[PDB]
Amino acid sequence: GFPIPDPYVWDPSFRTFYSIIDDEHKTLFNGIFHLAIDDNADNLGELRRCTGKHFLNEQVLMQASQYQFYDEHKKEHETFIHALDNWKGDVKWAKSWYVNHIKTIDFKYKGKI
Amino acid sequence: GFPIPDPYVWDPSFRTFYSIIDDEHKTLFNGIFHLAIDDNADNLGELRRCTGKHFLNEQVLMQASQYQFYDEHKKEHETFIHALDNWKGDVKWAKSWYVNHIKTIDFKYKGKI
Amino acid sequence: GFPIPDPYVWDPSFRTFYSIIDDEHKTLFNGIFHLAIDDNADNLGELRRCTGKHFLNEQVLMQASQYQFYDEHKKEHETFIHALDNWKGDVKWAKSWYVNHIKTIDFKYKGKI
Amino acid sequence: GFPIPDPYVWDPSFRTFYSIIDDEHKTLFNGIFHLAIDDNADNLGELRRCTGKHFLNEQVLMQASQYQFYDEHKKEHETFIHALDNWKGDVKWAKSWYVNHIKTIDFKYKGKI
Amino acid sequence: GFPIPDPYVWDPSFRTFYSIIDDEHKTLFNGIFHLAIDDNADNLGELRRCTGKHFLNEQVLMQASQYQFYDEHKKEHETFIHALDNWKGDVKWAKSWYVNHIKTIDFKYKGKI
Amino acid sequence: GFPIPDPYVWDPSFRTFYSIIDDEHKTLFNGIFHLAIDDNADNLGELRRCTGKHFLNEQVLMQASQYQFYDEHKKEHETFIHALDNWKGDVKWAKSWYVNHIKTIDFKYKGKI
Amino acid sequence: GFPIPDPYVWDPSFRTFYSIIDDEHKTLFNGIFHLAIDDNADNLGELRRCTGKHFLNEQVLMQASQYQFYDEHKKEHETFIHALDNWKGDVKWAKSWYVNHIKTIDFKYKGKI
Amino acid sequence: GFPIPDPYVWDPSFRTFYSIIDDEHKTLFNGIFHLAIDDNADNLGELRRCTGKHFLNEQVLMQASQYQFYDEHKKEHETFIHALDNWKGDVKWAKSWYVNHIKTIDFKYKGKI
Repeated sequence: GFPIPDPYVWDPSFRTFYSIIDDEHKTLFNGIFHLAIDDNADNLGELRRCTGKHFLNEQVLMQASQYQFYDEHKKEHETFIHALDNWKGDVKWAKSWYVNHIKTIDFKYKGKI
Repeated sequence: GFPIPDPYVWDPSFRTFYSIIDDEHKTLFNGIFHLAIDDNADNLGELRRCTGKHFLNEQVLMQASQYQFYDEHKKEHETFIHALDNWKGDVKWAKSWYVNHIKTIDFKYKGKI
Repeated sequence: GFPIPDPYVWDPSFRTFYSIIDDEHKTLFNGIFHLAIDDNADNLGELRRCTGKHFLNEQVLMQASQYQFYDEHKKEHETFIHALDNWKGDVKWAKSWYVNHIKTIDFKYKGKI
Repeated sequence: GFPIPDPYVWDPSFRTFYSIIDDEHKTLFNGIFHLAIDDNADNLGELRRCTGKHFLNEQVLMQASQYQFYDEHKKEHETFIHALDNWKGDVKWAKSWYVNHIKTIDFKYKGKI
Repeated sequence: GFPIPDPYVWDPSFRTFYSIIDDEHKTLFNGIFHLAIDDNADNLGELRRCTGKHFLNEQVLMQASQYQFYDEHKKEHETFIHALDNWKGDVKWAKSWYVNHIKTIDFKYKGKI
Repeated sequence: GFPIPDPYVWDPSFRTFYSIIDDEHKTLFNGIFHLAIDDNADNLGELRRCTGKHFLNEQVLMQASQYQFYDEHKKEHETFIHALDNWKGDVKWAKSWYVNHIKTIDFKYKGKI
Repeated sequence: GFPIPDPYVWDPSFRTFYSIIDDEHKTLFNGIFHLAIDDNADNLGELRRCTGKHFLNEQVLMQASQYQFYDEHKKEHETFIHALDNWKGDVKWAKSWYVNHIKTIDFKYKGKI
Repeated sequence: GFPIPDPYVWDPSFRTFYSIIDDEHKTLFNGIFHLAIDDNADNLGELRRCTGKHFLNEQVLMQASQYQFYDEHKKEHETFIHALDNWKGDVKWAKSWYVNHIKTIDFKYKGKI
């Protein structure tokens, strides 16, 4: 499936064409990047802040045009957040979860919010 | 009943006298214009975006002034959005639904928000 | 009791010392003013707009500083709004209630929001 | 050549059809009303704050839609603001100036901002 | 060098892929659409406002990312505003200028703001 | 344990590194500082005000990033508001509570909001 | 001529009755409070940052109502910033200048912004 | 004098301790990272947009607290933007220019904006 970039960086293939959402995704990629390089509390903290913030803003933009698939996308966001709140050290899974998230879940909203 | 403009474009007879609201209505007539020329998913998505944003935006405006008949107006919106989330291709009903909504349901909030 | 200013205009004895709230009280006085001269549907509407609009803005600021007496003040607001939405031309009562509302319920939030 | 209201209160003939502008004009009328009754520095100060505010807000409305006649309108606003800053007590002039400004100068922007 | 739609109405070929900018164009199109049918002062001012408002909104959009060609873009806006301010009644030129502005000048900012 | 500064003035050792949050922390120190010198209604009011504002402002900063320990932090806040709303003149506890709140409860959100 | 607090903390005698502005004044008093204790670079930057933020924030408030004495006030503001930018260690002169700034110059904008 | 990351990614050592600013630096690094790999027109624009946005946001933050060294910092920003407006493909210069820009010029505004 979806190739996990390496180095774990955001590439134009992730584009939603929503400049704001795009730039936040870039910062999130950077978050996990360091996470895999040192699973520590500070990196997790930085990523955890960045994630939840971005996850809320995207839900905000979705709710603003009453996005049809808001709930499923919100359930999704809750999942990765729960994961981050009960970390087991699985960086690979986060890497693949995050990529598959933008490409199959975020992508559903392109042209709709 | 209310005449359906052909071409399905917005005209001054639809004015609510709230500029921002009148402008969003012009864009909404446009979404249904194309949705009748080619019932595709991009045109439905473009309409579903504009509609839902407008519906919410117009509801935010009603709540700012604690609009008295906000509930029936919200019921009106949920139906057309519902229709759009269960689309059958009856662009005629969509065309006549919006015209009446503006002139009968949107018109009520005139001077009241 | 509280003197019902005649003409029914806002005056300095009604200062909450909140400039934006004060400017909105002036506008609302003018609503009751015309409503007393012509009890029609538009005058009632104009008032019902500024009133509901004013009450909300005031509830927002009260909440911003977690105003201790917020519930009581909201039951008040609603009472007037219910009254406006159930008009019976009682302009004198509307004049007095508003006079007492600023002077007793509004004056409580002074220096607290 | 417009009639000076008595009492100097705002009435519907003054509507520009822009609710927030109409609300600001209602307050502005109140400030000259008290200044007329008592020309004190406090009543002036109040009117001056309200006039400096409304003139700016309104000017911002005009610059938003790149109003065609902004400069003439601004020159006007600076004229009353100037009269207020070199107040000579001519409360009769002030009343007709403001009554005319909205009825000739403000009315000109109706449907353009 | 681009074909003038008939009826003069916005279409997806006109996409800049920026939702708000795209929605505003649909409103501006409606504006010239009516100015073509009836060249009166009402229709012209409606167009002028929506034109003045959109050109500014877009210019701020370009300024927020320090667009490289904001200057040449600005001047072009001023050309059509000047035309509107000094209207000779050339509804033909108006229709092509705008269709061509969006596709040759707006398009330049695609992915840059 | 934690040293209650004398005079009760916010010092750099209370830094959360969120400038806006620290400035509000400087003003909350001021309120307590006065309430200590004179337990009166007007000093209590002042404190109750900045306090509730800061508590909400900080809760809105926490919820932005979907903070993990938002609840315990809300409970904490509610406790101190209750104290203020059921004032027993215990200015010592307040001085100790607040110093301890920042350093053990606010300090938790550093890098996380 | 105004009395310099000791400790150099803000007190209700300072209130301009603009809650937001008053709160900023508190933080500002704290900045210079510590500069008096330790003239170090950090204490000066913290202060300097606070003076720049408030001074600009307050000038935005004055411009919002076109304050009559904005130019003079801005010149006062520049005098302090300049002394902070060309610091000679005169912490005594800084304490009076600021107490005297709010008590004589800021106080002039009371009921005017 | 600072080492260039490899891969060219933002790392904790580049912290300004301003979350959003650091969140913006993280994305900028990514913009030049790809441009190094493939110097195409598209990558240049993604970087050029982000560089424009960030530079403005930051200059606005510096303007907010009236940063003493704002002027000097604005010229530095103009250097990179100018270079990006007259791109000759010198990716190595850009890698080091940015790395040094934040570590020496940005770092100067720490605790001052």
